[PDB]
Amino acid sequence: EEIPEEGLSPQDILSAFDVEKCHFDYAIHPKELTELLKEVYGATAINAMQAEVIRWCQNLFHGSKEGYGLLTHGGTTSIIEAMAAYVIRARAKGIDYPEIVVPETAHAAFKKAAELTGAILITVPVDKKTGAVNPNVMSSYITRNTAVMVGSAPSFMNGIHDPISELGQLAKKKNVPFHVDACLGGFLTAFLDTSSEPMDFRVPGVTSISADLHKYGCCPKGTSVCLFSEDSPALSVYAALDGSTSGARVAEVYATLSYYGKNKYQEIAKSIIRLRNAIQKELTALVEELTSEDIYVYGNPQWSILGFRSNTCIADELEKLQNPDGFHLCLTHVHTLVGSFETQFIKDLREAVI
Amino acid sequence: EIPEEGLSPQDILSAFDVALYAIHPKELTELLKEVYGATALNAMQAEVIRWCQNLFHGSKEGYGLLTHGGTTSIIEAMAAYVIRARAKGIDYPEIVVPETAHAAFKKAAELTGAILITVPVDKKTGAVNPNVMSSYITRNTAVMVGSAPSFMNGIHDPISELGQLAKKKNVPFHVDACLGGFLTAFLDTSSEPMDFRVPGVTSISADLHKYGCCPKGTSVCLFSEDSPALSVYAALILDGGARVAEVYATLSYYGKNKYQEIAKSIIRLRNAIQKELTALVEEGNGLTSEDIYVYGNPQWSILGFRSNTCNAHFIADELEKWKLNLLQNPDGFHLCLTHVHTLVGSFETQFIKDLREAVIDVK
Repeated sequence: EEIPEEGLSPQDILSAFDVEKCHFDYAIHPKELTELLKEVYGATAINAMQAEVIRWCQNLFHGSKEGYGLLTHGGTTSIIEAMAAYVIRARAKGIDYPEIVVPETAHAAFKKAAELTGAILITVPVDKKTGAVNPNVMSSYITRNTAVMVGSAPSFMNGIHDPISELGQLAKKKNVPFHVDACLGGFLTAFLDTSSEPMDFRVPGVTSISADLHKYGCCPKGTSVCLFSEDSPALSVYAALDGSTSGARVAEVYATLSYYGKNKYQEIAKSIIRLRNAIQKELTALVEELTSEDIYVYGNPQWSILGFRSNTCIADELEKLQNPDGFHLCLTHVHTLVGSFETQFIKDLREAVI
Repeated sequence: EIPEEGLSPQDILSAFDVALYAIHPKELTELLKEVYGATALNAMQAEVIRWCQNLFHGSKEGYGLLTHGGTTSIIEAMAAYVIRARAKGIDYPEIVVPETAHAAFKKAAELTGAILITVPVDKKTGAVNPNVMSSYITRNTAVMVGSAPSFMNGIHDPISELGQLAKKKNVPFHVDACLGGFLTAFLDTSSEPMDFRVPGVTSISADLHKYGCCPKGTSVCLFSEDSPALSVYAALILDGGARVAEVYATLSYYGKNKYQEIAKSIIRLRNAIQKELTALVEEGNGLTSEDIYVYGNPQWSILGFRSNTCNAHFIADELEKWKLNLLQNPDGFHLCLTHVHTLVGSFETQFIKDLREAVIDVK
């Protein structure tokens, strides 16, 4: 209830949380990584590695090194960075009350940046059949005030991405910035074959991309990256933010991306998807017997997330989501390591509806 | 450009190769090392907050934040106050600060869409006059701030009286203590309190690196129960385990006794420097306080230097023979005392004979 008036011994301290050499007398990472991180940490509590880490990420999303990116405090923050800088230009452009144009399915970290930046959040409905925003419907929402439009790739709350390449078409035609939020799916897609439908800088007029390192980059929770194009009208503002620095947190990421390697990130991604298909087949299985209507997966997801909904009545009863009530399962490396994930949770997902 | 397949640790570490400063006891660097690997990949946080609240004399029912070092903690509260300002109907919210405040505030208002209102500060006291700042408060005022102290000079603002100026005009009052926060927390300030004891104070912000001695980049932002800012958090953190851990472990390892001991030693050292410097403009032939003086009556860990015959900058540059902090606008530099300046033997006798050599050349 108070700070120890007198220091506590190291044994009694880490006893709150020894298997250790020095004598003070969810998936868990390979001990030789858990500790590789330990000794990089002890040596940072450097300029080269941040600039390198970003330029890795700028290649992960097929960007060019005339753009600009930086690290932030993880998730919402890479979204404040972009949103902030975008309404800074909008104002410096001359716009008094700029808007943020997003789909309802967008991350809750947009109302906040709007309210933070003193901006207007314009929320555009998505196709209620596919869960993806209709670019034509979004067109009915862009005026001069628009500082930036947003596409989720995918969207946190259903695992359904917007069509980035079509939204990118509408972008230039209305000549506004087009932030792609990929905080969730960024580091799962950037190791998958998105090519017939890219969601990065391979889409013309996708000035900005936000991505979170932690979940699929497998870095500790507390870092992210926000990348800007060179046509990104936001450089205007930086050329004149949020975010504070800490050298170790670069190091923990530089050491982590390197230790995993590139096609280690790939095999987790492909395994998360195989599992996603897997869960779905064991689900529509039951409907070879419970019915479509009792429970279902919303839409045709492509990645790590499976949103579940139900028109009859399941989630915090499932101990074994936003306004359309539901719950999504966010699949992850650990879900791939648990033997037979699909035919447990689904035959304990029925054990929830009953 | 990301390694095509995993590197060996041996050649990740190889890339890592693995002015004054202190070193933690090996026992502690090695403690944090172990604590890291256990938490990198709980309600200690509530504990840290609860502790920090008590270090600044607040109820457990105020609301506190662990943030990312200084400006992040400052803009966090600034945003919240400006947001409720708009939530009320002030399209143009005002942030009232003394001009000695941090440029963090200038970011914050230039980010939140607020107007920064710089209040003049007393010219050779360094502290704001409450009577002056008083007509600097309108309806459109989102929040006012008092620094404790201001980083530039080591001079703090009359928080207890700024508090009176807050209770009557009914406007949120933020105490910026990102610097002196975890030095004053361990000193006897009951005479001139600069925290939640002062009625009217709605938020304090403080950093943990420089006197809390935590690793680089954690911070506390504390709101009281009477803080209007809570309602913002009630509707919606506005900016966003291991970081919880390195703070929890560091604060625990030290404890008050070590923190208070260091704190007062830093203060005696500040007096030491001042009075060894006053005792050199001593007698003839000669040097004086026109050529270099310490500005105002600093109380804490910072000493701002000036000169009215030479140039304070060619003075600070030419004692290559110290980590000093050259200061813009009124021309000068300050020394910020930390625990490490207390470990060396009689810091003040040798810094000053370096400081005389520094002025002899410059004159």
